[PDB]
Amino acid sequence: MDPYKEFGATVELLSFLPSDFFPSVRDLLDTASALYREALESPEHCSPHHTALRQAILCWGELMTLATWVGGNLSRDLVVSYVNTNMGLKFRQLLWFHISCLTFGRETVIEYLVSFGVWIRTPPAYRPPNAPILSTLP
Amino acid sequence: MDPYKEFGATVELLSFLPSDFFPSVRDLLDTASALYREALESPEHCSPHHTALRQAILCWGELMTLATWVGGNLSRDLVVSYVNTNMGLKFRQLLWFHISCLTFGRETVIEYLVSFGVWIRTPPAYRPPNAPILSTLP
Amino acid sequence: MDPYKEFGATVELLSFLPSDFFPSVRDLLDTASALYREALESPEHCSPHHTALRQAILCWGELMTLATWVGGNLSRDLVVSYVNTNMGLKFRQLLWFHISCLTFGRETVIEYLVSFGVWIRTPPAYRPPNAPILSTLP
Repeated sequence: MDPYKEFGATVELLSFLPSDFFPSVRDLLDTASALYREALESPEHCSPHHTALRQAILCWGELMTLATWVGGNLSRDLVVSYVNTNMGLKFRQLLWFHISCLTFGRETVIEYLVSFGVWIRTPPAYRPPNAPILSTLP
Repeated sequence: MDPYKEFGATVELLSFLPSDFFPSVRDLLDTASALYREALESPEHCSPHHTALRQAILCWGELMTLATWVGGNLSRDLVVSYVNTNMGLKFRQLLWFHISCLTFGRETVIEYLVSFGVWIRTPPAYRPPNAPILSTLP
Repeated sequence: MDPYKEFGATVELLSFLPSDFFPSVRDLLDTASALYREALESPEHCSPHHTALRQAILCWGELMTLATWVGGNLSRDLVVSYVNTNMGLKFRQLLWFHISCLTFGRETVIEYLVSFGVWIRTPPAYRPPNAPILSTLP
């Protein structure tokens, strides 16, 4: 049931990250298209992450088609707000997780999640001035 | 961007068969839950078919959640007919394809699909009336 | 510790078979008496199936005893319909499962169950004209 269970992660772990941290769905889609598109349409997945991303992108496209249709119906403002609040967060979270895992590695994403949770659970007095501003180490 | 391209099949290939041939979504969900529930709850995917099934089930559940919301939030029946119209067919087709691949094998599904397609398509203008009986086997 | 854990199957697996498929309980009793009566008589089992069948038979006899008692003691004769339609269906399902496992083999019963589920899921238009009419195959 857990989409992250295959990769060793759980929603219990990802609950540490606030929703606002995740970038917009458009940005994640742009990053995926720029980086791993040719892998996505490759006949061979080469990774479970590729299959997961393909399924997620298709589901997001179906959701966008449904949103456009319900916009044609009648009203779409509250509907799209709802999809952003509930579906939007889950999809952007999953896409960010998969893109990060492809970029750096599943385990690297794991300790990054752990460190970010440690930082956020730390009160500001004890807390470092800046959260780990994630960037690949050259 | 083609769900079946990794699995060899194409959307046209599954479009060879009539849309109504695919069973109800609820029956497919019951079949998956009875057959491969513990497999899909495993911490490891064990196959691309499994992973795609995980995301398909999650997507269907989330879409049904949105359907309940829109039933409670702003045309109540037009949207729930539309979900069954186009993308609901996509879920049922995808679920049937993946369940069949997991049960009888990918190539068995492919050959069964093409067999029923050639069973149906050919015009009887000078096609002999001798037509065998459709069947599916493991 | 599933009621079919040592038998491999699950109740959800038996959920596919419609209730009408399972024959009347009298037929199952006659089949058991004709085939495995002498095996059941000995306190030694020769198989877990024999022990399970003996327990089911004893419980079912107790159920007729209680049904007749309630007809006499304590809708007095309407409760027989209640008990049959509520758990006599489960009892006959279990009896059919065990008899079929004894005769054809447990695993053979398994693929018969999955094939019958696939058949019944198929809409009648493209469904094979006959369901697998399971008899004692050579």
